[PDB]
Amino acid sequence: RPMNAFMVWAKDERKRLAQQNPDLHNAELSKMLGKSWKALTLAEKRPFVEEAERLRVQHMQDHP
Amino acid sequence: RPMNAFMVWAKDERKRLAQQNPDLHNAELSKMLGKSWKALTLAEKRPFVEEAERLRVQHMQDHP
Ligand SMILES: [Zn+2]
Ligand SMILES: [Zn+2]
Ligand SMILES: [Zn+2]
Ligand SMILES: [Zn+2]
Ligand SMILES: [Zn+2]
Ligand SMILES: [Zn+2]
Repeated sequence: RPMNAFMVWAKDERKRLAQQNPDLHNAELSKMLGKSWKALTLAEKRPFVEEAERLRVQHMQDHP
Repeated sequence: RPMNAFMVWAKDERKRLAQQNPDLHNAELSKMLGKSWKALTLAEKRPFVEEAERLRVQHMQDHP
């Protein structure tokens, strides 16, 4: 049940937005994140994509 | 074309939210405002309601 590329990338983007806008609702936070991720190119998402692949390998190996 | 009670009340509530959350989109800003206003009771909206009535009078008198 590891995080996918988006979750991996969002984890940091979320804190930066939430630890700055106490009034910014979570639902909207998720919506902004959803769209910013979409606007990104593969070249910009690549590292988050590789990290999700790394995490998936460890899970499938049962976390040695 | 004077502001109604909501606009009158929002004018201040908007600046306080926008001059604090550069990342908070306008569409969402309007949505939050729309709902907070709704949650308010007449007793809390009264002064903004009176101001809108004052403004309407001046307009109907053609702004003397
Ligand atoms: Zn909201
Ligand atoms: Zn790869
Ligand atoms: Zn696992
Ligand atoms: Zn938005
Ligand atoms: Zn009155
Ligand atoms: Zn007028």
